[PDB]
Amino acid sequence: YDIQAWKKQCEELLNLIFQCEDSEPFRQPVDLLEYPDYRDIIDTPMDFATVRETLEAGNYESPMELCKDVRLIFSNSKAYTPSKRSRIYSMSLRLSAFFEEHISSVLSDYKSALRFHKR
Ligand SMILES: COCCNC(=O)N1CCN(C(=O)c2ccco2)CC1
Repeated sequence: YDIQAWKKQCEELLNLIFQCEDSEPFRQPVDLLEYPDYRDIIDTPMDFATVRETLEAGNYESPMELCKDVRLIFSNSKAYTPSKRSRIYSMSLRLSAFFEEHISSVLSDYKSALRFHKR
């Protein structure tokens, strides 16, 4: 029933993601000097440092909003990859499974707590 607990839970999950080698490609913005066409394909860049800064700034209201931005990291990788067997895309899929496994209880607890609050 703690409707604020999602924020520390998301901080801790981001800490786990940053320790994970599969987050290597996703920790900071794509450099257009390395990938000159990146913004020709990707409309809305996202990375985990941006997600963490948004959280720490107090600019997420709910864990659903954070989840939308994290999912955008993964959909950007799927859109940019020239192969479904690329190194970086393959890393994105494992990291996505990890994130979804861990965010499930954060979303459930928040939605439960908020329903209780509004009862
Ligand atoms: C060390 O990380 C530097 C920042 N990241 C980065 O440059 N990226 C990450 C996003 N990305 C892809 O998802 C992708 C799919 C297939 C090839 O790349 C493009 C490359």
